[PDB]
Amino acid sequence: CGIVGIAGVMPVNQSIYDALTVLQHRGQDAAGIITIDANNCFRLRKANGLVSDVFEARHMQRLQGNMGIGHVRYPTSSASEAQPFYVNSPYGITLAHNGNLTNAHELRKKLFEEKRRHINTTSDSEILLNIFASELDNFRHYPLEADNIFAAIAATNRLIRGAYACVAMIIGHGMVAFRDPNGIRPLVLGKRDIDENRTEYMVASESVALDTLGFDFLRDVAPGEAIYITEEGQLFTRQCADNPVSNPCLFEYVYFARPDSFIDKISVYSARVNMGTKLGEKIAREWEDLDIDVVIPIPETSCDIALEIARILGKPYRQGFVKNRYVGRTFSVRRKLNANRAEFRDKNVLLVDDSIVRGTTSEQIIEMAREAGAKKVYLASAAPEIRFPNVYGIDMPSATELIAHGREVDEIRQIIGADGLIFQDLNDLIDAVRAENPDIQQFECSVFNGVYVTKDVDQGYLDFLDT
Amino acid sequence: CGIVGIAGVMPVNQSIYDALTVLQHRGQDAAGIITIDANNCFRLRKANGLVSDVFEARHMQRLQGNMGIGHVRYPSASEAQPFYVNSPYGITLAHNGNLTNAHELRKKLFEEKRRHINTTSDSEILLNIFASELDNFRHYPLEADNIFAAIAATNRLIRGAYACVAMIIGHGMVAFRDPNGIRPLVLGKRDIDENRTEYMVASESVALDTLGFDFLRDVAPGEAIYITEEGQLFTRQCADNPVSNPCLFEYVYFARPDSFIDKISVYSARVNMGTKLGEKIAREWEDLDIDVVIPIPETSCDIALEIARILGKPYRQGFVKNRYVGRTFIMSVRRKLNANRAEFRDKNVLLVDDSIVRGTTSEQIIEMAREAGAKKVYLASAAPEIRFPNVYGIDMPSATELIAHGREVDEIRQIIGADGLIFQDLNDLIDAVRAENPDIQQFECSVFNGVYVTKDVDQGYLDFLDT
Amino acid sequence: CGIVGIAGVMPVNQSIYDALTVLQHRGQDAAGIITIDANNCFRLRKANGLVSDVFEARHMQRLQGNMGIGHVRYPEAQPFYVNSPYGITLAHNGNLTNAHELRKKLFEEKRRHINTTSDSEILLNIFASELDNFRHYPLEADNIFAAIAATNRLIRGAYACVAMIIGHGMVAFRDPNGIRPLVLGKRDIDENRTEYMVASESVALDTLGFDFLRDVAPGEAIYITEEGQLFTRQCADNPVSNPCLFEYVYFARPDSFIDKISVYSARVNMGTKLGEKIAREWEDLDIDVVIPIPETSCDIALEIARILGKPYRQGFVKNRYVGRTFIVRRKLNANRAEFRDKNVLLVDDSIVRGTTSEQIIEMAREAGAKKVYLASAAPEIRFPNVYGIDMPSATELIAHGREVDEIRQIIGADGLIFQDLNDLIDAVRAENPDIQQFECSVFNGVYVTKDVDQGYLDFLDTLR
Amino acid sequence: CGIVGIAGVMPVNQSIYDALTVLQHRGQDAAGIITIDANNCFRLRKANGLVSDVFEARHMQRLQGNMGIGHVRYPTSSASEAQPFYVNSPYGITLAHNGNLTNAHELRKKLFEEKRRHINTTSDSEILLNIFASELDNFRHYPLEADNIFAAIAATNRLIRGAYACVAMIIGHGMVAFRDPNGIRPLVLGKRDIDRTEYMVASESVALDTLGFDFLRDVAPGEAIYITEEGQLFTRQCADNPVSNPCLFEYVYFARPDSFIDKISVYSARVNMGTKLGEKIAREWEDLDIDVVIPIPETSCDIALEIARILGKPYRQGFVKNRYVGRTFIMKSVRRKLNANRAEFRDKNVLLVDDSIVRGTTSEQIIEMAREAGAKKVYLASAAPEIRFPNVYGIDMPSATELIAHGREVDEIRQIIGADGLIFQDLNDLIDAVRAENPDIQQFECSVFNGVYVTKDVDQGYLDFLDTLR
Ligand SMILES: CN[C@@H]1CN2[C@@H](Cc3ccc(OC)cc3)[C@@H](O)[C@H]3C[C@@]2(CC[C@@H]3OP(=O)(O)O)C1
Ligand SMILES: CN[C@@H]1CN2[C@@H](Cc3ccc(OC)cc3)[C@@H](O)[C@H]3C[C@@]2(CC[C@@H]3OP(=O)(O)O)C1
Ligand SMILES: CN[C@@H]1CN2[C@@H](Cc3ccc(OC)cc3)[C@@H](O)[C@H]3C[C@@]2(CC[C@@H]3OP(=O)(O)O)C1
Ligand SMILES: CN[C@@H]1CN2[C@@H](Cc3ccc(OC)cc3)[C@@H](O)[C@H]3C[C@@]2(CC[C@@H]3OP(=O)(O)O)C1
Repeated sequence: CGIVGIAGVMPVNQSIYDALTVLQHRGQDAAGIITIDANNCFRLRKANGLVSDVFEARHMQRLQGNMGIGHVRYPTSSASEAQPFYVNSPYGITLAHNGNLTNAHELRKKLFEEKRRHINTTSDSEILLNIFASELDNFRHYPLEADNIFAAIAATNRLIRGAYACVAMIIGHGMVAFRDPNGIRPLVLGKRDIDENRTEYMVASESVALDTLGFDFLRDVAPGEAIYITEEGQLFTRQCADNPVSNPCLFEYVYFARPDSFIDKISVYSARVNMGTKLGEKIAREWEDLDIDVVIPIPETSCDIALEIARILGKPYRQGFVKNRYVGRTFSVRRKLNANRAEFRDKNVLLVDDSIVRGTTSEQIIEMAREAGAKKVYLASAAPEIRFPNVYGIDMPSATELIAHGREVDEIRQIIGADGLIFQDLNDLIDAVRAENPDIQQFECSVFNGVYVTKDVDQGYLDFLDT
Repeated sequence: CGIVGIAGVMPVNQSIYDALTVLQHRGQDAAGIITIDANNCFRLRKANGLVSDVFEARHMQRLQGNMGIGHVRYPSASEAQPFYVNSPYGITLAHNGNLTNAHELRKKLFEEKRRHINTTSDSEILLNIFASELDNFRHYPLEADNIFAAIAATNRLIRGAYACVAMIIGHGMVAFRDPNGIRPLVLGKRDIDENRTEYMVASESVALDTLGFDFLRDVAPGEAIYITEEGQLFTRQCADNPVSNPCLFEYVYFARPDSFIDKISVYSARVNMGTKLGEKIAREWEDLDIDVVIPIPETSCDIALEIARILGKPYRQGFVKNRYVGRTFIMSVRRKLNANRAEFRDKNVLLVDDSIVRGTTSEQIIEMAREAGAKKVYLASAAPEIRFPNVYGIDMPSATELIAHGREVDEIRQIIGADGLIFQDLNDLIDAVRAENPDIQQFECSVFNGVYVTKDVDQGYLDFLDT
Repeated sequence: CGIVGIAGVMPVNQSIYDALTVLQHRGQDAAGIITIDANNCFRLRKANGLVSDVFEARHMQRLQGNMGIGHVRYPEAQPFYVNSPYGITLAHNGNLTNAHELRKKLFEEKRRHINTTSDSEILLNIFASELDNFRHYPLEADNIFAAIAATNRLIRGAYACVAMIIGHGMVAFRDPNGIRPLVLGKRDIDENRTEYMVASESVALDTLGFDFLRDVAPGEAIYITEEGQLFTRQCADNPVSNPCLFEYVYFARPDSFIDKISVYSARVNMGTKLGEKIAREWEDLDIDVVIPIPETSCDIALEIARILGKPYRQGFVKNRYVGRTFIVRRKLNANRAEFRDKNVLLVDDSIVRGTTSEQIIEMAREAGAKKVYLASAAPEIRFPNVYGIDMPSATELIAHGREVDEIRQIIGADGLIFQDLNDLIDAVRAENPDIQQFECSVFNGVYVTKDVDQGYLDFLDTLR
Repeated sequence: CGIVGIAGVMPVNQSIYDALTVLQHRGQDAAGIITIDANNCFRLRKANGLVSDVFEARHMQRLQGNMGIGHVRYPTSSASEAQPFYVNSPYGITLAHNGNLTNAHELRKKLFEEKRRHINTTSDSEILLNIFASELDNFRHYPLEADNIFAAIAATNRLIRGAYACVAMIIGHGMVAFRDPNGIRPLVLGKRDIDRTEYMVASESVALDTLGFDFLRDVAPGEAIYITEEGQLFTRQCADNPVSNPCLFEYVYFARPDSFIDKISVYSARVNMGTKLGEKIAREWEDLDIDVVIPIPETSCDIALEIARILGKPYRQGFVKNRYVGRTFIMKSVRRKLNANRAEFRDKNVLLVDDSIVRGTTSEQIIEMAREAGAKKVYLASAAPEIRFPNVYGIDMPSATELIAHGREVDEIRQIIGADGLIFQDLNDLIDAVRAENPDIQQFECSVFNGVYVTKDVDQGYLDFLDTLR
């Protein structure tokens, strides 16, 4: 998913709309925008579909105010309620959330038993809003001070487990934003000076959101850190986690994040290029005695990666596939992709793709290369084998739907009908990313090695999540 | 506005939809339905427009549950009912009427409970006052006595008129009525089979008939109803000094004729209105010559028929109301009514309308009769002069827009351009209605005499309302 | 179905919209409007649904022009149009009984394709085909009337039409039997500018402030040029006035004047006739109250109560709002105080399938009524209508093949009585005795158009 | 715009939907499909918006038949102003068109004055449909023979002027398709053998690929195609002096890279464009020092890669295209479609490569985006030559009064867009770049560059215009 919040001095409805559009790649199932008008009342608009579908003219006019947050959903269901969520007591709080709680079932029971707070959905973003809400509910003075809010967030970080990048608003106070104690989910802080007296603030899941609005990049929101921006335009920061550490989602760099984004001081584009350098060198070694004629990227994530791989192997780079800018319904990847036949005929081709989950896409893309007249079809995956399920925001097939589960490269290869299959090495992937910011010692790579940094996941929770 | 709530053992989504459709006359501006599904979670759908527009197939599929409440609003671009709060327990409420101390109540909710009110609707205020009272208990689940206690404390807090219906998660449906019994609310039951019994409440009895529910009785003034999730019915008075002062205007116009409010058939009442207006015309207009009595559809159709009987004159359909009415694009009573030319030609006509508020409609209708070739046009209002604003759930123009305000009958006659004008006496009206149930000794007729039963209506508020 | 055409000096999009609303009772299935702008082009908007739902603000801005026509269809929509010759659009209320023959001729003789099943597109093309035979420009009034006269010789059945021709003006005509209603109205702005309009009922004329001129005579045609000139002419051989009798019974508006016959006054007379018959044939009948079934039979049952000397009371209340059902009680509600322990006389305007009556009678007993009797304002309906009236098949008609008692027994009534055909006729004829013979095929099975009987004769030849 | 026509033995609604989608790049303003059902009747669905928006499930179920045509239109009112159009007489004819008629006015008059046929829209597609119809109206037999139809198209070609690639259907006959005498607008023919042979035609070969049709050839300039309801194929030359003058801008920008237009791979052509441009920069920009070559997504991506290869400089993605753009609500910057990767500009002499310059608006903003990103000197290379003239052969572009390269020389344009350096592709180099993939193409349609219009009526009307000045 993708979130965004703006504490401005002027109407921010169009701004959030534009910000979400550059973040539309993080979720396309639903979208939402909530603002605070001149009467300290929430204006909400949220539904299913793309941002351009959800927000029509009449909706934007209703979304008055200089402060507001937005959210775009990556499914998990789809027919369920979308974010941001809202509660009237205390004060009136709204919250958008990117990530996943691992003890949501435990928290839902506490909120009812200990607070008589009802949770109407299966979204753990509503659970998060209420956990944060019940803690704010313990104060009885007004207005709240920054320390009360930071105390509430600190108390929330003790109760909840998992990964979360959050942004929220409180009526008559301002905007808050915080990151989990592991820095798994991305979150950046921005700034924009209108004049010497007025400065706007915004947070977003990616820096591209900051860029497209003309917001000056400040920095990443630190792990376990919380931001608070009063409606007077004042910035308060505070460490609200006990033992914070930078374990950024590695797969953000591999695929999900935008290439022109900078996450934890790491250029997504550069790191992604470095992935090609690693994978290219590995291919030069492991496939030394194989004859390859051309490197053909599977658009669009693997384009710059495949280019570097070609640079290493000294082979030519060629646009063998074309992705259609638009796609239609069927009231079958050959509707997204089309093979430039002249680039496959009587050639040994190396296809480069970002990853392999189920193996369905890969099998078909290989068929297309052969139907185009390719002698041999070799495939390379920019990311290592994906054998374990993510529980930090990335939703994926059950561990059994994964083709790499209980299988090895040669078996996975034979199923997808490739002459050769080669995965990126997890350590090479780490080095490729670490090269841009060595301060980062360990990433979050559960989908690869099955090691969860939160330390609270068993087969029991995994079995549960399936149902 | 119109309200409905059904506590049954079957999908009530369709039954509430049908219930609101027979109540659609009570409000066309907005509609809402909320239910409690098998997982004890609220399913909500509410928007602007008519019931037929608001609820499409996909919405009905969502509204699962064996218990729910409905609402149809009479005004406008604001948020509609029913409203919902997730804490405590999870409550929802639909309300018909008005709170005269809503501003006071909104302050208390904020300063004392930190509960934010996001809407100008006092139905959200009434929802939060109630929720805040249920908040004082610390056990679970609640007993019938606790719910009744909270409703009692509510009545001691809120002023004005109100008929409500609500749902508390894991408890059941509750419904109550203001101490003065101003706003309509009836209780009904249906025996599906010997083992289980369904219950429902609604604004008028026609909703009970439509669904096939047996009419039990009117909800007593200040009384509260509580149907558990197990179908157990609880009843208890929650006001200190209950009185039956039903809205007189429900009888004059707003309620359907086949409805029985407080043991009074609206139809039988409106006949008696014609009986006493005809008798009044017989004496005070004895010398005048009229050739025919013509009703202005459709409330006065049976009233004018009675007036015709008493006068011994012919009753003829002179006006026809267009069953379909369209828009007037920005790119007037004639688009709703049409004169049967033959019925007016060379005749002294007596027009019978249900009321006179602004006086605009009356003027145009008289002019239509003139264009239709009428020598003289006399207008008889089935209701007394309207001089004072209603603060109990009836939307009307400011006291200044009322033509009968600060004027006398003949002054009104000249402006609307009639040769003769006569109103029914307020005491004739009361007798006409009381003759169906002599038990009721007093009515809510502040729009006629300016006597406010709650007594808590002072100047300033009356002048504040014009905002 | 209902049609309207306006030839004015000012924008008519709103006017046609308002006219269609008061005619909305003639069709709720679909609606369409087409106008001609200053560039002499057709602006069209048509789709399924009510008039209020079909035309939104964005459509009305497209419907520019001082002339145009509208249509509401009783369950592709109208109007249709063709580009050659000149550009012709047409809306039609009625039905063609030789549509298959006409469709065959248009293809073999003129190479004109028909893409829909609507005989409005057929009628439009027959008319357009005739206009194609002229090569001079502009066409004159005589040319157009000849084209309409030629059409009347080819087509068969009942029809009230309104049409427009690019760069010429509006035309409207009526079938040789005057079965489907069509009226003409005017409206003076100044002495040199006069607007004209035509419609299915006079209520459309009244609602717009147009002066009623006269019924369009059977077989007659109307023509209004762009310059606002009126031409009339008889375009049929041996025209006759055989207006639809059922228009007066139900379909038409009570405040409409069809062929100089007030629909309202007509429906009163029917009650007078039906009330007098009950006094004679049901002299032993013991009823406590006369109850109408909303909304057509209200002023009929009122008259029936007068003739019987019994009281009249609103026993049923129809819901003003339609309610969809997902995957009669919905529209009618019984005032259970007017039935309780009473012998009631229910008055409905007609019985077709017998479904509505049966359930309504059950609703009467449910309300505690002792005996439920049923009077029908219209005679037994035993035959199909092929003249532009949507009714279920003859196989679904309950009165067909069954007698009065058997009918009464299927709907479960203690008493069933029908209006007599001749009594009904006199009721309507009393308003305008110049009308000798009505079109009432649904009742007696007599079809006035001569084309229909020969069709039977050729049907018999196939049975050999 | 884009067109497609399928003549098969199975339902073609989905097939045309899939075809229009891969041609969606040729026009996004409106779309329309029309088929002939079992009853030999026309089923039509057309309205404004993308293909995916115009065609919902309820519209797809009504589009029954085994033969039909589709259309996508670029931005021009009503839904009846979209294609295809349709006339009920004679026979029943529908037609979809990609191009532009240079004598639409005189054709509107002849149709009215001579045939009494009314034109209701501003689309000359409706004009083209009525011209072809009135010619078919001269015959008095049935059914028409393939020879009769071809004769009608021939007479049509002698009447109309301009550029066009059409596909049409005639009730009870089959699918017709033809191309203008100059072969300006593209059109390709394909087949599919299910056991019976299906046939389709489309603007680009990619439509054939995505549906699994085998590629046969380009429809020849002035040639016509006729496919009957029974699946018989006819071809005929209906132009008197047919010549191949393919639209040069198809290869530059508008055509899909994986399409083969007139035996020329669009992708190979653009690579060659990068070659010719890179070589020109190495010649005329000896001294100037750059640190990186940055393409402006997405057309110039592979072109910039080649230019960088030639220049021996690095290729880096300085700009990223927003794949989702939204509405800007009243109550238009290029930042909505483009974002800068700040790290790739900072303290560098960048060479930007855009496919073209029309108004100079986009270029100016993109140059500033580079400047604020940290770039020292920003150079701009255009894959296409100066655009100095309006296109009247079916290409949609701003009014000729907005063309920055008109009456202005390169250095004037450079300081208006605020570039440190500006360079255009030479038309001769560009022509050699495309003609290298198919030397038998001698002359292109590049009127937007040289102001040379291959159709004589244009140059003739120009002199008639000059006469009005006196
Ligand atoms: C060109 N880029 C595409 C996007 N790719 C991935 C992206 C992805 C999303 C979530 C995730 O979390 C675990 C991991 C990866 C998948 O959507 C698809 C397709 C594709 C590659 C492998 C998969 O196809 P599959 O192998 O399951 O059939 C190609
Ligand atoms: C045919 N029935 C209509 C309903 N009537 C009333 C109904 C009404 C609403 C609120 C109320 O509380 C004060 C009292 C009455 C008004 O809607 C209209 C029209 C009408 C009568 C007098 C008024 O017209 P106005 O005098 O303001 O121009 C006719
Ligand atoms: C009071 N409003 C309705 C008037 N009625 C008629 C009107 C009608 C329609 C078509 C027609 O063509 C021959 C003749 C008459 C029918 O719509 C329905 C319902 C109704 C009564 C008898 C019929 O129901 P049915 O007998 O088929 O069950 C009630
Ligand atoms: C990166 N892809 C776009 C392709 N471009 C062209 C495409 C084009 C359209 C019509 C035409 O008439 C023959 C020639 C070319 C123009 O749309 C725009 C924008 C752009 C580049 C130069 C122009 O910008 P302008 O200077 O007009 O503002 C960027």
